[PDB]
Amino acid sequence: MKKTFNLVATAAAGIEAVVGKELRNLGLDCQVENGRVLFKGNIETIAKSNLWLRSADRIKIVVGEFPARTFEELFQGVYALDWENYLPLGCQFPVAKAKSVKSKLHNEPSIQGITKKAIVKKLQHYFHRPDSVPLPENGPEFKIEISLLKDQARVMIDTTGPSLFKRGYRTEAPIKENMAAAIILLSNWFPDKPFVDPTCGSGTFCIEAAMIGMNIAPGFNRDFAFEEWPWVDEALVTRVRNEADEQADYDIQLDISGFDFDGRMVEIARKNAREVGLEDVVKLKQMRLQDFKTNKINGVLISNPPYGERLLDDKAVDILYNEMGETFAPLKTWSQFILTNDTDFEQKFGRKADKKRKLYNGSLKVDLYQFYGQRVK
Ligand SMILES: Nc1ncnc2c1ncn2[C@@H]1O[C@H](CSCC[C@H](N)C(=O)O)[C@@H](O)[C@H]1O
Repeated sequence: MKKTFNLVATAAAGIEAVVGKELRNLGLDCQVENGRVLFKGNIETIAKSNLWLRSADRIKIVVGEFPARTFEELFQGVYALDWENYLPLGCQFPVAKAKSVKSKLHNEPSIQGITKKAIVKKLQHYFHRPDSVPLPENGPEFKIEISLLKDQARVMIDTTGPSLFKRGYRTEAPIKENMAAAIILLSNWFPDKPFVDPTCGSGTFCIEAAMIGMNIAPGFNRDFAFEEWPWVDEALVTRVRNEADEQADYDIQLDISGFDFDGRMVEIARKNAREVGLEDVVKLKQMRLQDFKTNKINGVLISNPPYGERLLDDKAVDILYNEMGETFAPLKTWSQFILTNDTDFEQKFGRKADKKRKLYNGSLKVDLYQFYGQRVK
């Protein structure tokens, strides 16, 4: 079976670089592209990368790439790949759904069906079985994906399963977990600094900051597809999980608070915090952000406030942003990080940003406004 893998971590536009940095911290060279970061590794790499990456979406094996303008070229291309190095006899290997962009092969159901038929044939042939009798599929799942871009096909295996943002703590339009993590990793927060989310919604920022502060692995309370693969060493998975549990630091004292003026959200956030066992670590309450005051210095504030041109009328959004500036103005020593689609945020907030980074929250373009705190001399 396959020992060296070509791998991709998929990531939302604007945070590929955060995924790159995370991979480098795991000891991995990588190539950052649009929506994806390429790397290589062994099976232990697959485990560690699923377990540890806070900002990526999925980890996938690239089985192979080839040109395909006709369905016969597609069939032969897929047939030619070394499925025998990945798929044991009797395993399930569903394909897809498929994707095609700017390609003569445009019918996604047909791409999906042809791909499945070619793999079946390759395995029937490799396992010396008659090619006219269906293979048994009682085994573990290997999820197959195929994608066509300008008549170039790419065939992958999903090692992850449910997307990585599903850490397992979400009980209830939350920002995605891996995105909130990416924004924390782009911030200048460190465990010894107070952290506040003044528009906390379902508690995502607070919870991701806690896990980072205690060095709890993103995937600590969840499973991954590759773990069910028969040829993956039980002893390896156990060792990788053990090392991770050991690297955690449940002792660190953190100061993490979040609040929201909607009681329904606070109720959701408390349940979510409790789901990861952080109920005594994250401080959550119902409060208007306009009432926030602190005498603590050198904190980090991170907020994903109501966006403009959506649920809230312009006049109210502008007032909200005006009041945020008024409220946060006295936090001279704190860094502040604000995510919104409002390109006039700065004027409304009343302060010019020290840095801006363009991100995507789903399909929606949003900018991260970064305001750095200053120590008083
Ligand atoms: N004046 C105010 N004070 C505190 N929170 C407010 C507020 N006005 C709106 N909010 C809250 O700001 C949030 C913006 S949506 C943020 C959702 C969050 N990032 C998540 O992942 O769950 C909403 O939950 C809304 O109730």
